[PDB]
Amino acid sequence: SGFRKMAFPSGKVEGCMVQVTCGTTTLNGLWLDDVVYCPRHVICTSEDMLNPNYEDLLIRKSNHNFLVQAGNVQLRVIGHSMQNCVLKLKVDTANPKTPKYKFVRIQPGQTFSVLACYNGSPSGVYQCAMRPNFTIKGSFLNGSCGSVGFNIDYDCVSFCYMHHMELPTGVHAGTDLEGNFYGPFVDRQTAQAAGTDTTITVNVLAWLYAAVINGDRWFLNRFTTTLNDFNLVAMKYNYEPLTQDHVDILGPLSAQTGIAVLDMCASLKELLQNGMNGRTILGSALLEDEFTPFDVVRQCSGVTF
Amino acid sequence: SGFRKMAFPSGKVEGCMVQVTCGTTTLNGLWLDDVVYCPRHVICTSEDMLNPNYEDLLIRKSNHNFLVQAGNVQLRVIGHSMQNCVLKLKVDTANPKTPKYKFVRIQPGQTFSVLACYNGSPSGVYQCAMRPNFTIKGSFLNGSCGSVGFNIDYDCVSFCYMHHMELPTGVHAGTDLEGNFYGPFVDRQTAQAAGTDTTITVNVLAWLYAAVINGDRWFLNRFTTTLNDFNLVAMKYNYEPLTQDHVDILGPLSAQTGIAVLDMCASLKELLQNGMNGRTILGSALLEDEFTPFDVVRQCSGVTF
Ligand SMILES: *C(=O)[C@H](C[C@@H]1CCNC1=O)NC(=O)[C@H](CC(C)C)NC(=O)[C@@H](NC(=O)C(F)(F)F)C(C)(C)C
Ligand SMILES: *C(=O)[C@H](C[C@@H]1CCNC1=O)NC(=O)[C@H](CC(C)C)NC(=O)[C@@H](NC(=O)C(F)(F)F)C(C)(C)C
Repeated sequence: SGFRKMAFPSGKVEGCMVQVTCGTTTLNGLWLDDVVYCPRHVICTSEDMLNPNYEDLLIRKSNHNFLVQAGNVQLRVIGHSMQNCVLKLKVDTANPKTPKYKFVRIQPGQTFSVLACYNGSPSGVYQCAMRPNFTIKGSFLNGSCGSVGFNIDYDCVSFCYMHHMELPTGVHAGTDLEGNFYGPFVDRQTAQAAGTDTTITVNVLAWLYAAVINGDRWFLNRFTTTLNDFNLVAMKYNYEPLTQDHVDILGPLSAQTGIAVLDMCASLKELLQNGMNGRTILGSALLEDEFTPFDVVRQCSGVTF
Repeated sequence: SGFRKMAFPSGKVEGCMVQVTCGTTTLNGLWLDDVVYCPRHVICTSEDMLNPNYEDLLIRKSNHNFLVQAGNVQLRVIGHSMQNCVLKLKVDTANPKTPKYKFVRIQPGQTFSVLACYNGSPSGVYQCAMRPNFTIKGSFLNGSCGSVGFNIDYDCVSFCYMHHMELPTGVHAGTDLEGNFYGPFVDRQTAQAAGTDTTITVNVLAWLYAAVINGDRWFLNRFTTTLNDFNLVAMKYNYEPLTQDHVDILGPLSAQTGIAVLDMCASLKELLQNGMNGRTILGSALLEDEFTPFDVVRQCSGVTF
């Protein structure tokens, strides 16, 4: 037992991280087969970054201007193209460590692990959620761009995020591996703000189920509620509406514990209306919304990769 | 910016995990050079585990009774011995993925990453602290034993923990890689309790420094205090005493922010006496003590491996 914020093992992703330098700017790249993927602002100088015209900047660069290194070894670039906000650097060597992989665009509320890297080398791994406002609450410094977020299923790495920037409240924004941003954000240094966030209701419920599995049961009351009535209260506290789809996804946890989803909703409704009166749930004094229902099942059933 | 609970990249440790089966019991092993390290209770049946005599149980086993698998590949065992609470299985093949490594016994208050595995395969990675009562707050299920905790320095993996058991409050206990338990615990299934824990004061202070680096500054007051006076208040709230050694270790963070350690202690003293009045620090409603001063510097300065 016990319940922790767990990241995926990072080994399969570690074997794909490279360093990309163009002129004076250096960031991380993702090396899969014979293509290196990296953020397109590697071709900017500091002054370019206020309002860059990337198509123009890139037309002035050739293959040899891109210095790609895997550890010590330099990889020779033999082609390049721009896909939305990412660079695709074709190299003369296929990465022998390339895992079975896919590129996915995740949905708000879904979690992934970030492998934070600098100069092509990994610094740490941590679990993140795509927030409803299309940011993530990460930990990123200068040079971290090109770091990627991922999920693993069996042997397959689903890449879903590549890091590009940091927004005014210390939140972070990026793209899928096709270079399309999550959210209304653009890769230029002008004033940009995240929209107001909301709490991921389905994930809070999953986490309450995780607490019951671990024997933290004080918050369960004797009531039930309708889906419509619960959502009326969730609205007032800045929680996303709960859908039948969400209810269906909580099915396995509900069946395992014998607590109907709407009974759990009744208990959550009380927590929202009454607070926690100084108590904790799974060690936390606030309700946690960065565990999906799958995350809870993976961790409480020991799914391996 | 941003501050997250960060684990070390797990790739170097992933390459060493194997599955060890003896009779009907299966758990994880650590394969370094031509030796597999695993918990000694792999040789017990369920009934043995109430009060096992391991020296007796092991005298009745030979090399071939140990089935060691690295992925699909079975490794042939050519020797075996018991060192305290661990088994040392000599195999006829040296692990080609063996990283540069050391075996360390960490101190209470120090952090490490756990790579949780089942059947020799990794399930997740998370950061842990050795508590003052010599437990860790982990997430472990049946079959997780043999999972290891580690730190990385440059290229060197310092292994410091191997998992053995779970104590009544959902806390976990284990050994160093020499088979010696952290704490007064024994690997047998009889009633055992952790002693009362305490809060790691030096780590809370490090985390408050991390908050200032990230611009969360509301809790800084205008006061200072003596080391003796602070520790008088820490005692009453179940915090470890702060030593000059701890003060010296907070030096880099103090110098970086320009806040003397004893000024920080004054602010911590107020938090303890007054609470947080509904506010959060770095997103947390409770004070966090599982970040060492090094952890804060690594993450805020982007140390890579
Ligand atoms: C790439 O390594 C960095 C990662 C940043 C640095 C601080 N923490 C991070 O997550 N990305 C940038 O420096 C990025 C380059 C642009 C060309 C996209 N710029 C920013 O993140 C800036 N943000 C903005 O201007 C804002 F988000 F629009 F507000 C700052 C001001 C440098 C953070
Ligand atoms: C090895 O895979 C497991 C890991 C356990 C299982 C539940 N979560 C874990 O961390 N270790 C054991 O099953 C262990 C075997 C003994 C021979 C050491 N036994 C225990 O952890 C038991 N604990 C105790 O009897 C106690 F800690 F002394 F109280 C339980 C009751 C199975 C947890």
